[PDB]
Order: sequence, then structure tokens, then C-alpha cells
Amino acid sequence: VQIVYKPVDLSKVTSKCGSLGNIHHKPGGGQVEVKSEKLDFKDRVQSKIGSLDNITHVPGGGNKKIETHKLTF
Amino acid sequence: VQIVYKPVDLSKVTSKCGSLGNIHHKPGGGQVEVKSEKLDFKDRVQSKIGSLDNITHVPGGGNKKIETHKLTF
Amino acid sequence: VQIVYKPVDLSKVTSKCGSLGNIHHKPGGGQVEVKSEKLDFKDRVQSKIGSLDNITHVPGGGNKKIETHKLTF
Amino acid sequence: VQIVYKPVDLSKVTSKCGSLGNIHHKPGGGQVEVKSEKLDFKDRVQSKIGSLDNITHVPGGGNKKIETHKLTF
Amino acid sequence: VQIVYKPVDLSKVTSKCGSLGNIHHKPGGGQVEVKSEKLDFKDRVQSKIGSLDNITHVPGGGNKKIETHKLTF
Amino acid sequence: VQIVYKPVDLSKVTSKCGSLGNIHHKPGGGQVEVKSEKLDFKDRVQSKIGSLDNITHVPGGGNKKIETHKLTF
Amino acid sequence: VQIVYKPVDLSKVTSKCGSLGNIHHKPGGGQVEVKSEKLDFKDRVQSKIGSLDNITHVPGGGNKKIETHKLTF
Amino acid sequence: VQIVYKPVDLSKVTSKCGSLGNIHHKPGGGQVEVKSEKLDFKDRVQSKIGSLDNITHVPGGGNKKIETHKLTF
Amino acid sequence: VQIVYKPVDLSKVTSKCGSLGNIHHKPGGGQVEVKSEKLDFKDRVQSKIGSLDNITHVPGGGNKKIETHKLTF
Amino acid sequence: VQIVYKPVDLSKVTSKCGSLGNIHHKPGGGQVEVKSEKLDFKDRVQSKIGSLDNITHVPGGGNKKIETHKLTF
Repeated sequence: VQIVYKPVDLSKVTSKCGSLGNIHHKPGGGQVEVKSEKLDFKDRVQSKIGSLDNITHVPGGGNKKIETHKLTF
Repeated sequence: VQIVYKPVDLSKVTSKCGSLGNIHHKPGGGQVEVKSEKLDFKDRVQSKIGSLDNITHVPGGGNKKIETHKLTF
Repeated sequence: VQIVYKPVDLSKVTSKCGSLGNIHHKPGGGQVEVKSEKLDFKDRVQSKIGSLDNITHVPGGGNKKIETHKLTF
Repeated sequence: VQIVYKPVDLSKVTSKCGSLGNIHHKPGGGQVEVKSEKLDFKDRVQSKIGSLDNITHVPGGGNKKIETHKLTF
Repeated sequence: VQIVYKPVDLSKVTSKCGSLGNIHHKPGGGQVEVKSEKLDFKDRVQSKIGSLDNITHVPGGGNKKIETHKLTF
Repeated sequence: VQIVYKPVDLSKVTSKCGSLGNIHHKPGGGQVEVKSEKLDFKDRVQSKIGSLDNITHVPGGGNKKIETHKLTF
Repeated sequence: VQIVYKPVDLSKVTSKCGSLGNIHHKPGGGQVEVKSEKLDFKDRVQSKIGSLDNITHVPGGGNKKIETHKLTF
Repeated sequence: VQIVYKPVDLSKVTSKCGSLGNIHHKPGGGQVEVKSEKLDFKDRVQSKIGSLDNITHVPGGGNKKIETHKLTF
Repeated sequence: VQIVYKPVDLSKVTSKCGSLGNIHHKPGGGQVEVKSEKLDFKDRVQSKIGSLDNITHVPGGGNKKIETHKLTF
Repeated sequence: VQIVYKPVDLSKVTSKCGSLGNIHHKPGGGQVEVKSEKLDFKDRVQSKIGSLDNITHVPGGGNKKIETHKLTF
């Protein structure tokens, strides 16, 4: 049994920008009300209950490269 | 049994920007009310209850490269 | 049984920026009220209850490279 | 049984920036009220209850490189 | 049984910046009230209850490199 | 010329109440922006510009009685 | 010329109340921005610009009685 | 010319109350920004600019009685 | 010319109260910024600029009675 | 010319109260910034700039009675 694993990755990811601008984020405020009794969370549980998270995200260009290599016997 | 694992990664990730701008984040405030009785959280549990987290994130360009190599016998 | 593990990573991650700008973060304040009785948290539990964390994050460019190498017998 | 583990990492991470700017963080204050009875926290538990932590984080560029190498028999 | 562990890391992390700027952090004060009865914390527990920690963090560039090497028999 | 002015008003205005009840006023916050250049206000002029004044008014019963008696030549 | 002015007003204004109840006023905060250049206010002029004054007014019953008696030649 | 001015006002204004109750005033904070250049206020002029004055007014019953008696030639 | 001015006002203003109750005033703090250049205030002018004066006023019942008697030639 | 001015006012203003109750005033602190250049205030001018004066006023009942008697030729 001979296994040869030799993938090759030379692929570039490029982002270029002159300038972005005048970005304005101006939301009004709201209101949230939550009524519950019991919560039971088990094994890898994520949650957000009752929130007003306004988010401004302005990365000056960006990229994601996700890569997985897996061998199972 | 011969196993050869030799992947190669030479892929660059690049981000270039002149200038970003005049970014304004001006939200009004809100209100959140949460009523509960019992919480039971087990094994890798994350939560946010009752919050107003306004976030401004302006990285001057950015990148993420995620890589996994796994072999199981 | 011969196992050879020799992956190679020469991939650069680059971020370049002239200047960022005039970033303004001006939220109004809000109000949060939380009413509960009992919390029971076990084994790797993270939580935020009742908070107003406004966050300004302006890294002058940035990158993340995450890498894992695992072999199990 | 012959196991050879020799991964190689020569991948640089670089961040360059001229200047950042005039960053202003000016939130209004809010109010938080939390009412509870009993908390029971066991084994690796982190929490924040009742807080207004405004955070300004302006690193002059930055990077994270996370790396794990694991072998289990 | 022959095990050879010889990973190599020559990957530099670099951050360069001309100047940062005129960073202003000016929050209004708020108010937090917490009412509870009993807390029971066991084995690696961290918490913050009732706080207003405004934080300004301006590192003149920075990096984190985290590395783990583990072998278990 | 004989002028006799003798009105006689012996009326009553009455308000009777057992109890009111629980009153809750919980608005979210908004945002107002006003842009102007030149204003000119003269002779008995009243004005309000840019206002978020929430008002809760709970008089425990009440009345207004207004009377004008005017005689002229 | 005989002028007789003799109005007789013996009225009553009455307010009676057992009790009011619990009153709660909990608004979120907002934000107001006003931009102007030149103002000109003359002769009996009243004004308010840029205001977030929340008012809670709970008189334990109340009344207003206004009377004007004017006679002129 | 015979002028007789003899109004007789023996009215009553009354307020009676058992008790009021619990009153809570809990607003969040806001933010106000005012930009102007030249102001000009003359002759009996009243003004307020840039105000967050929250007012709680709880008189234990109250009344206003206003009377004007004017006679002129 | 015979002028007789003899008004007779023997009215009463009364306020009676058992008790008020618990009063709570708990506002969050805000922020006010005012930018101006030249001001000009003349002849009976009253003004307030940049104010966060919270006022709690709890008179144990109260009244105002205002009277004007004016006679002119 | 016979002028007789003899008004007779024997009114009463009364306030009666058992007890008030517990009064709590707990505001958060704010922040005020005022920028100006040239001011000019003349002839009966009253002003307040940049003020955080919280006021708690609890008179144990109270009244104001204001009277003006004016006669002129």
C-alpha cells in the first residue's frame, strides 16, 4: 500500500481599492422584551437572547481562504 | 504500508488600500428587558443575554487563512 | 509501517494601507434590565448577562492565520 | 513502526500602514439592572454580569498566528 | 518503534506603522445595579459582576503567536 | 349712563377617584438631527427645536377653571 | 357716568383621591444634533434648542384656577 | 364720573389625597451636540441650549390660583 | 372723578396629604457638546448652555397664589 | 379727583402632610464640553454655561404667595 499525497496551492487572492468613502450608520433605538421560564442547553450551544447589537464593519479589503486536508483509515 | 504526506502551500493573500474615509457610527439608544426563571448550561455553551453592544470594527485591511491537516488511523 | 509527514507552508499574508480616516463612534446610551432566579453552569460555559459594551476596534491592518496538524493512532 | 514528523513553516505575515487617523469614541452612558437569586458555576466557567465596558482598541497593525501540533498513541 | 519529531518554524510576523493619530475616548458615565442572593463557584471560575471598566488600548502595533507541541502515549 | 356688572358664579368642579393603578412608561430612544442657517424670531415668539423630552404626567385628579371678566369703553 | 363692577365668584374646585399606584418611567436615551449659524431673538422670545429633558410630574391631585378682571377707559 | 370696583371672590381650591405610591424614574443617558456661530438675544429673551435635565416633580397635591385686577384710564 | 377700588378676596387654597411613598430618581449620565463662536445678550436676557442638572423636587404639598392689583392714569 | 384704594385680602394658603417617605436621588455622572470664543452680556443678563448641578429639593410642604399693588399717574 503506497499513498502519496502532494497537492499544490499557488493561488493568490488579491484585493485593491483606491478609497472607500463616507459611510454613515445612524439607526434609531428600539426595544426588545423577552419572557421565558426555563432553558436547558447541552453540548456546543450558542445563543443570543435579547439584544440590539448594531455593527459597523469596514475592513479595508479582505479575504478568507479556508483549507482542509484529511485522511482517514 | 507507506504513507507520504507532502502538500505544498505558496499562495499569498494580499490586500491594498489607499485610504478609507470618514466613517460615522451614530445609533440611538434602546432598551432591553429579559425575564426568565432557570438556566441550565452544560458542556461548551456560550451565551449573551440582555445586551446592547454596538461595535465599530475598521481593520485597515485584513485576511484570514485557516488551515487543517489531519490523519487518523 | 512508514509514515512521513512533511507539509510545507510558504504562503505570505500581506496588508497595506495608506491612511485610514476620521472614524467616529457616537452611540446614545440605553438601558437593560434582567430578571432571573437560578443559573447552573457546568463545564466550559461562557456568558454575558446584562451589558452595554460599545466597542471600537481599529487595527491598522491585520491578519489571522490558524493552523492545525494532528495525527492519531 | 517509523514515524517522521517534519512540517515546515516559512510563511510571513505582514502589516504596513502610513497613518491611522482621528478616531473618536463618544458613547452616552446607560443603565443596567440585574436581579437574580442563585448562581452555581462549575468547572471552567466565565461570566460577566451587569457591566458597561466601553472599549477602544487601536493596535497599530497586528496579527495572530495560531499553531498546533499534536500526536496521540 | 521510532518516532522523530522535528517541525521547523521560520515564519516571521511583522508590523510597521508611520504614526497612529489623535485618538479620543470620551464616554458618559452610567449606572449599574445588581441584586442577588447566593453564589457558589467551583473549579476554574472567573467572573465580573457590577462594573464599568472603560478601556483604551493602543499598542503601537502588535502580534501574537501561539504554539503548542504535544505527544501522548 | 348706568352700568351694572354683577355676575355671580358659584359653580363647582369636582374629581373623585379611588386609585389609579400601575403606570409604565418605557419608550426607546430616537435620534434627531436639525440643520438650519439663519433664524429670526421677534415679538412674542415661542419655539422648540430638536427635542426628545418624554413626559409622564399623572395628576391624582385635576381640574382647570378659567374665567375672564372684561369691560371696556 | 355710573359704573358698578361687583362680580361675586364663590365657586370651588376640588380633587379627592385615595391612592395612585406605582409609577414607572424608564425611557432609553437618544441623541440630538443641531447645526445652525446665525440666530436673532428679540422682544419677548422664548426658546429651547437641543433638549432631552424627561419629565415626571406626579402631583397628588391638583388644580388651576385663573381669573382676570379688567376694566378700562 | 363715578367708578366703583368691588369684586368679591371667596372661592376655594382644594386637594386631598391618601397616599401616592412608589414612583420610579430611571432614564438612560443620551447625547447632544450643538453647533452654532453667532447668536443675538435682545430685550426679554429666555433660552436653553444643549440640555439633559431630567426632572422629577412630585408635589403632595397642589394648586395654582392666579388673579389679575387691572383698571386703567 | 370719584374712583373707588376695594376688591375683597378671602379665598383659600388647601392641600392635604397622608403620605407620599418611596420616590426613586436614577438617571444614567449623558454627554453634551456645544460649539459656538460669538454671543450677544442684551437687556433682560436669561440663558442656559450645556446643562445636565437633574432635579428632584418633592414638596410635601404646595401651592401658589399670585395676585396683581394695578390702577393707572 | 378722589382716589380711594383699599383692597382687603385675607385669604389663606395651607399645606398639611403626614409624612413623605424615602426619597432617593442617584444619577450617574455625565460630561459637558463647551467651546466658544467671544461673549458679550449687557444690562440685566443672567447666564449659566457648562453645568452639572443636580438638585434635590424637598420642602416639607410649602407655598408661595405673591402680591403686587401698583398705582401710578
